[PDB]
Amino acid sequence: METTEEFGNRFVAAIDSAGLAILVSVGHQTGLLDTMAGLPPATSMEIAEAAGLEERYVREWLGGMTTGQIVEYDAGSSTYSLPAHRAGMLTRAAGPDNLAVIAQFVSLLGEVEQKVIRCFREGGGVPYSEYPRFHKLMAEMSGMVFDAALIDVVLPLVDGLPDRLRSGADVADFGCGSGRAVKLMAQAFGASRFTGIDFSDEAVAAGTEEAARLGLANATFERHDLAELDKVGAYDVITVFDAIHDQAQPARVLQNIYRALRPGGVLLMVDIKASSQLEDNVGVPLSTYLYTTSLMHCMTVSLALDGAGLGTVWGRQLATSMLADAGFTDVTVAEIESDVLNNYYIARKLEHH
Amino acid sequence: SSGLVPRGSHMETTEEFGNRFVAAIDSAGLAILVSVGHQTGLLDTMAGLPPATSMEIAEAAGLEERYVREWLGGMTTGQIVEYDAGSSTYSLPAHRAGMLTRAAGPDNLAVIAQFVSLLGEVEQKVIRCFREGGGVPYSEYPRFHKLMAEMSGMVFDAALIDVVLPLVDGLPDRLRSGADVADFGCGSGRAVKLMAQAFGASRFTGIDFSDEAVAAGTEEAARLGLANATFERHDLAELDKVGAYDVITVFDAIHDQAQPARVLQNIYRALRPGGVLLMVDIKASSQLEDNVGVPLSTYLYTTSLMHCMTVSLALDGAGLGTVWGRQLATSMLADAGFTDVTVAEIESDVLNNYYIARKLE
Ligand SMILES: Nc1ncnc2c1ncn2[C@@H]1O[C@H](C[C@@H](N)CC[C@H](N)C(=O)O)[C@@H](O)[C@H]1O
Ligand SMILES: Nc1ncnc2c1ncn2[C@@H]1O[C@H](C[C@@H](N)CC[C@H](N)C(=O)O)[C@@H](O)[C@H]1O
Repeated sequence: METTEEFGNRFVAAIDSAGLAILVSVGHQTGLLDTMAGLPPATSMEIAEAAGLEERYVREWLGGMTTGQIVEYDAGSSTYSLPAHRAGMLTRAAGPDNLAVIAQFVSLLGEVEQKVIRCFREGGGVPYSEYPRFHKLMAEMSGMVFDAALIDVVLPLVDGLPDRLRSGADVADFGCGSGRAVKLMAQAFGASRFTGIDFSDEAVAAGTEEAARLGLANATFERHDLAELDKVGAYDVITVFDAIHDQAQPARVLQNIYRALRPGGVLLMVDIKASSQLEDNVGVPLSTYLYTTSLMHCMTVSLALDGAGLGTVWGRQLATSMLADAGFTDVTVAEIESDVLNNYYIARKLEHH
Repeated sequence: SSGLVPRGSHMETTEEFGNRFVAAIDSAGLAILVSVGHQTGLLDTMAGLPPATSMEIAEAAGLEERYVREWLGGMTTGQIVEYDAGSSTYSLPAHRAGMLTRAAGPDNLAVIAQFVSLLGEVEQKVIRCFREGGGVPYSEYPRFHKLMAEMSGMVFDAALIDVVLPLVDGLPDRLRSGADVADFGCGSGRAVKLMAQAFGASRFTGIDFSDEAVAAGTEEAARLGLANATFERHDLAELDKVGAYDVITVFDAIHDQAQPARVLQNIYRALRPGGVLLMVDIKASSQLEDNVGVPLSTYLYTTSLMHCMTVSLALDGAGLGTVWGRQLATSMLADAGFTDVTVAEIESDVLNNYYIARKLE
């Protein structure tokens, strides 16, 4: 059993780690981690000169980074270094493997703590519009992942899908945001016809503009509320990348996806890998982060519209049964070894007319 | 590490760092959940319940069940709350409730957990200062200052009268007989209230640069009938006090001054010959290498960067920061004219050194 002293030490260490996460976030947004990755052991003043930043701020940052045992400090020379084995997963050189990106979510969630606490008392939720910086960062992260992996890694999970897209299909991306997924697919698959759907006017406008700029005649964008969608047998392929669990009306959205698919069509839904049973998530890395992100964003945004409030950790078992309730009788869950965060749900609609 | 060379310590691998950093992200989330549990009274509620459902916990706390459920999820994966899948019941083990609830007094670690969101709220402002210099003004931190008073208040209620004041040989006797006492950088006036209640024969003045702290203290005095407690608004860097006080106390105010050396000079001047300064400030070394590995060090450098240092730099100040340290504190006491200085420590407050500085008679 854990003692009072052991727990006290463990929680104090958690306090220090929360602080360290904020320092890493600052080091990412300032460019200090990138700067340090390109330098030999250097003084605070040297690092600040190289970074283009105020030395007094750099100095205090380095101090916490050193007590956190990320940055290494030699008292003899007053020099600091970022060892290469840490630098690799904390810098922009790593693209979407840059773990420092995730650290930014600590402040983003902290910014809404007081609003979220109020909802414990008064109900409702914090509206979607309160989180613009959070949404911008999420779109940037998904963008980088799509650039790295959508065409060559993700779509080939679905047996026969690349050939289907090469031959030419009608494809829709539901909750398309920026339109990065639509743009990449429209470039890779000239014979296919792609529609991004989103309820954000700004998203739709942006996608349309980006298509026009690239001369992508096969990429179009439409504003719809996915819960009110009207489309019957329009698409061979529907993709949904993290756009179900935040929904006000997830069951209706899923039913509308089923209805929008042609007989013989396929849904690729990408969403968060977790169990619907709490006990299974204990001890899995990032579980606490996922429940916290849920409480403070994904769940509360849905509850702000009197929605379902399924949350980020809605989990595989519930996702699978909700796909069944939507009409899908053929559902497979794929995983990629290097992706611990997402499940890839492949739901096929029967060919019967 | 090839396996071919003896090394003084474990060389951490890319993988192992990955796992450590991910666990830090989880720990940050857990801190936020504990902060939320403190502010909602959920930790307190659970501490006087047997194992219970999400619905039962919500009912007992008077809160929305859907929020409590998601909270309980994260508290369980963070291994604070325990979940029994057989009965769908949650419980807060007593050994943990003993340091996460108001009833634990000065051992309630849920209080410091509130810092994460508070520093999170200013992160973007602080990042701007890395590029543009200056700092984030003190007025950007209204809630963070309530945290500060909650934290200091735990130590004051537990230790001020019976442990702290007795650290100065003969001070309690002097106070019982009657002395003139000032608390510089007083805040809400918790310490002044406790002293004036304990020592009816002594006169106590709280001084702070906030008019509503001053009027808070002043109201609370008339409301409690403490005629021997008063409060005055001044900036500590510009005072006309000369031989006004037998005793001056300063609790965690020196290191965030714009002009700390000037403030210490003013304290020296304000003391009568043979008087005493009790300066309580953060326990740490002025040498970075000494702080590596000490619990709460990263927390201290982080709060410094994002509050204590930046508020001083906002005023074109010294920016000594939270971790200014024992060596610099002692030399700055020397510079200000204090030739007799001892550093004490107490069990009820791991975060602070108690500097006792005497002015020659
Ligand atoms: N009810 C809705 N109807 C249409 N779009 C919605 C609805 N609810 C949320 N959204 C959009 O769904 C997207 C949710 C995003 N998290 C997914 C964005 C995108 N697929 C990505 O991977 O970056 C946002 O662009 C929202 O504007
Ligand atoms: N230059 C100044 N003049 C007057 N007060 C100041 C000055 N600089 C900082 N402060 C005050 O210093 C106090 C610093 C607090 N950390 C301590 C409050 C209180 N002594 C406590 O232990 O809770 C705040 O109440 C500020 O209002």
